[PDB]
Amino acid sequence: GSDFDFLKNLSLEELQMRLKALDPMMEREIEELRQRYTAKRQPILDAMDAK
Amino acid sequence: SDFDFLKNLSLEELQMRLKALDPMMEREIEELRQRYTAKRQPILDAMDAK
Repeated sequence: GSDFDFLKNLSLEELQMRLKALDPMMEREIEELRQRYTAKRQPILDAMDAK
Repeated sequence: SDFDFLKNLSLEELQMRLKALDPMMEREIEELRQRYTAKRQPILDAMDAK
């Protein structure tokens, strides 16, 4: 990403492209985070069921 | 840690370990969302300045 000072000099169509790209990037990041925690929970969950 | 360690702990200890992950996850998700909202603003402002 860039700062406002650089962004303001981009075309409106380039800006809309940049704005739109944030959404799947964000969705990818949160998905990875959720999977990261699922993976953390799994061995604890199994350990509880193994008793 | 690994299942081979966790399997030897009490049910109460394991439940505590599960519950401990919750606010950590909550925090990191909120940080992720704030970072997205942040990234949007200078682009939105750049659009409105033109």
